[PDB]
Amino acid sequence: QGILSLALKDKAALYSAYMPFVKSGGIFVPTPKRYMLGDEVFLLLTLPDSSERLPVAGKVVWTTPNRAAGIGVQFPDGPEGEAVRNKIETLLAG
Repeated sequence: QGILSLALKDKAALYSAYMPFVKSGGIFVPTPKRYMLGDEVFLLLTLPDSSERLPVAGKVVWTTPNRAAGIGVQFPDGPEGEAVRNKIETLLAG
């Protein structure tokens, strides 16, 4: 249930969150909620320095019972997933 929010203040935050090694792209999301592997998560994602919030229809791929409690969210395959992927990558390009 519910929206899971992620707002990333800067490129360092992005860089640490981003899980490039995930097929389709993925992201680490802090949360103390309790999720199970293969759940569907609705992610609203804010990118450093954007004025837009990016809805992501993600899947739980990893749980983490510094470094905070949360979840590894895999990007959906397809256009919508690629779009996200590309905005990140483009931000981190360099």
